[PDB]
Amino acid sequence: ASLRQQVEALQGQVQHLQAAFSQYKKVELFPNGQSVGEKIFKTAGFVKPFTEAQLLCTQAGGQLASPRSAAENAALQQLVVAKNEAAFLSMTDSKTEGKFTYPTGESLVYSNWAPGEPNDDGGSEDCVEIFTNGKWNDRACGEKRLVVCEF
Amino acid sequence: ASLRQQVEALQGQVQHLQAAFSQYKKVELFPNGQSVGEKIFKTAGFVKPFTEAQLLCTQAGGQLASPRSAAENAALQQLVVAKNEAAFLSMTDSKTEGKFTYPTGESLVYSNWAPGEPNDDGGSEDCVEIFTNGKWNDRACGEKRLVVCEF
Amino acid sequence: ASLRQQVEALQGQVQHLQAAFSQYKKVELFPNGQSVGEKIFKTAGFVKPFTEAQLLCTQAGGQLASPRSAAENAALQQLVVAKNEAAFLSMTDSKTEGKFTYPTGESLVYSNWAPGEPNDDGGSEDCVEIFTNGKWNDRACGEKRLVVCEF
Ligand SMILES: O=[N+]([O-])c1ccc(O[C@H]2O[C@H](CO)[C@@H](O[C@H]3O[C@H](CO)[C@@H](O)[C@H](O)[C@H]3O)[C@H](O)[C@H]2O)cc1
Ligand SMILES: O=[N+]([O-])c1ccc(O[C@H]2O[C@H](CO)[C@@H](O[C@H]3O[C@H](CO)[C@@H](O)[C@H](O)[C@H]3O)[C@H](O)[C@H]2O)cc1
Ligand SMILES: O=[N+]([O-])c1ccc(O[C@H]2O[C@H](CO)[C@@H](O[C@H]3O[C@H](CO)[C@@H](O)[C@H](O)[C@H]3O)[C@H](O)[C@H]2O)cc1
Ligand SMILES: [Ca+2]
Ligand SMILES: [Ca+2]
Ligand SMILES: [Ca+2]
Ligand SMILES: [Ca+2]
Ligand SMILES: [Ca+2]
Ligand SMILES: [Ca+2]
Ligand SMILES: [Ca+2]
Ligand SMILES: [Ca+2]
Ligand SMILES: [Ca+2]
Repeated sequence: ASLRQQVEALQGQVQHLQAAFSQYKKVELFPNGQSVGEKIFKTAGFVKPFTEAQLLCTQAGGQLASPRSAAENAALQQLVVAKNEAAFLSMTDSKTEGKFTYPTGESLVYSNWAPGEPNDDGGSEDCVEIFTNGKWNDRACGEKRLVVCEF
Repeated sequence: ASLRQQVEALQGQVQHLQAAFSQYKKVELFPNGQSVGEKIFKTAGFVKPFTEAQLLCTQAGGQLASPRSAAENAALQQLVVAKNEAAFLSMTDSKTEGKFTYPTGESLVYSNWAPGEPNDDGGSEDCVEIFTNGKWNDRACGEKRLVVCEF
Repeated sequence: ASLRQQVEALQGQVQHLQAAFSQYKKVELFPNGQSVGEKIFKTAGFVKPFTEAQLLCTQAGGQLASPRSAAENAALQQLVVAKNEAAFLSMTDSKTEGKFTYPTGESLVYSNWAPGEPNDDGGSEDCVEIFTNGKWNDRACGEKRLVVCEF
């Protein structure tokens, strides 16, 4: 019978954690995070070249923003808009020009290219930036763009 | 057979979670948050006009700072003093001049107006700012003040 | 008896809570925090004199960064390098010149002094700063350095 009461104790401890944490989730994401589905985008608030931004995300236990649906892209757009700085996405066509892939090598399952993009301008645009309007444009990886990671 | 080996593992998990969560809360509130009662104030660290600041909070699942007691005002004041930037509160008298209300329309249940305030200076101050001294002053909503939301 | 579905139900709750907490924790640390062992470092992103920095950390429920091993020092270094600003540690030799101690009074169990340090330059360097290279240097407590607390 002590076990039933033992379960009764846990239930109360779990309810408290659930309630307290739900409040902190909101506090934490304000103002540099955006939750969408089971994914969370978090911006560093500063700009870095692709290779550097990529390293920051992976070392933090995540990866560069990789919107895989319209919902995710719009969520990401909210941050870019708020910071008013275009950001880098994780995908590139550095291995096979014309073929963009996620850091894993998988082909894109979603894309929101601005009209005429990607266009490998100047013959050297292998990274992707997302504008404040939410559209994508392949851009030189050496450029500095807002760092946004997904977790 | 009444193994209860499950209750054991659960107890350990919850205990660790309580410790980990408590540590996490401290980390989150440092340095832009303040916990008072069941409420949590958090500043974005930058300034914005009222409408913009108000949107940021509501979109984040909260609302602009709304101190309803001396204790809450004191907590909010700590943040304002830290950033050394007056911050917008949620209350306005935009609907009926000379009558300030919370975003819900309710009448103020607490106030800490500086001497002579609110004075609708220039006949156009319908928003409220809290100075570093903790006192309130009605100010033009178009001015840019520290964004502090409550959750 | 039928307590199996309850304890089994809690398993799901606690584990779902553990997964969400795990994700929000990674989000929380990017980009101003670093986890090492059971300790967490988090920078305020700005500089303050020692006394002010120490008060901020204590009032937040923690203390100034106190690397007690090469691993912890390396973790702290990442934050310093990221902000490109030397940070204050919690240790001082205010009590007895030449003898650095943690806030508790305990002698150092680890140190990473740069060559020639600590030298008590000017006859008044009782605080400690960590350079972007990870090496330590005693410096005047009245100087302003990056604020990094540990929790
Ligand atoms: O939403 N926005 O804020 C938003 C802002 C600017 C923008 O676009 C405006 O600037 C971008 C560059 O930044 C121009 O992009 C142009 O140059 C880029 C780099 O040389 C090329 O990668 C791109 O393919 C080409 O169209 C675009 O032709 C122009 O119309 C589109 C959208
Ligand atoms: O605590 N503080 O840090 C703290 C700082 C300044 C302050 O007050 C000082 O500046 C404020 C404006 O910012 C002045 O406020 C003056 O102009 C404002 C519009 O700009 C009016 O809404 C206000 O009613 C009027 O008194 C005040 O007369 C002056 O004495 C009061 C307190
Ligand atoms: O890794 N780093 O980024 C990194 C940056 C600077 C540095 O060192 C350079 O500046 C520091 C001061 O900041 C100098 O430090 C000098 O003045 C300090 C007080 O201002 C004294 O506490 C120190 O004992 C003395 O050597 C050092 O002699 C010089 O070589 C060493 C390392
Ligand atoms: Ca190419
Ligand atoms: Ca290309
Ligand atoms: Ca392009
Ligand atoms: Ca009015
Ligand atoms: Ca008014
Ligand atoms: Ca006024
Ligand atoms: Ca001394
Ligand atoms: Ca000394
Ligand atoms: Ca020195």
